[PDB]
Amino acid sequence: NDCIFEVKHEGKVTGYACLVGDKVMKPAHVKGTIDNADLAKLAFKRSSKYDLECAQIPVHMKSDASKFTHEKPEGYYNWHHGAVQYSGGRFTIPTGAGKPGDSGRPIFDNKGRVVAIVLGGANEGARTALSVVTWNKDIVTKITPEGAEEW
Amino acid sequence: NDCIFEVKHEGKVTGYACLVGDKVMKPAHVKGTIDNADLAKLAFKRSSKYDLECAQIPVHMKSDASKFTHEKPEGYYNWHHGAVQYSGGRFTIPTGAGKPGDSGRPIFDNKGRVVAIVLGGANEGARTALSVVTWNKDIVTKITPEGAEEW
Repeated sequence: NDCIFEVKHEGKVTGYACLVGDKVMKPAHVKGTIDNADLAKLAFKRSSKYDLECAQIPVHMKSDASKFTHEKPEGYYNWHHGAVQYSGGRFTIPTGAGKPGDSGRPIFDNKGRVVAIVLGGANEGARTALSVVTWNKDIVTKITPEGAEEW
Repeated sequence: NDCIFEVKHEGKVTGYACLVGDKVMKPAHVKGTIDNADLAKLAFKRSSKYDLECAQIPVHMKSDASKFTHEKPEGYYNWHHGAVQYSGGRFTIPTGAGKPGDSGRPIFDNKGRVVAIVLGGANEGARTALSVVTWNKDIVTKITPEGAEEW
């Protein structure tokens, strides 16, 4: 299950930066720098519309990069705090299961490949939706419910 | 499944060459010439776009050649050092199976036909990435990751 690699920033619960396929990626809104000197010296690219910051993974360590897919059938997917629901396109936690600091967590399917990265969410109890990024095979896209806040 | 035919260069650990379909194929970066004199006297074409060399198989020995396919689904594959895999659009092995001197080996599918040829790689323990040649529909191509070296 926990067959996973990621790293945090500046010695706080500053969210995570994640090795997906062939590149390191991170929320653009989370502060500081990576708590791994091997990745910290990389030259990151960024977008303030996807809220995404990214760099190529160095050749000597690509075994640590997680599998990825665009494929998102409806059902349930898994992250740091266990299962999360996906139906009507709203990645949803059944009440309160996350809070600020819960940034950058990948969402993995039932075959252990990444579909999305978490950024934040919007409270409506059992209907609590997530702000995320996910790739439509060629291109990254940002999902965001109305009334969200960042994590 | 040992239903394979090959030849080596200058009678030493100098890489390898294959009988595929109706043509010999060989790497361009390997030193010396083919061990078998009935192959070695033939006229060879070459390309630095693919690090590759080729010739027509003599009709008396064409019956000894291996079969091929363009197919590359995700999964596991056969070659002389074992443990070879295709995933994320990449061929891979664990490190111990591949090194300098082992270039020119064919990779076979689960039905015993060649899909690709090993030229070299970029090392890591669990998943070393490979430089290879392979056919797409009915045209040859080269695949090569970041930071690889020929063997």
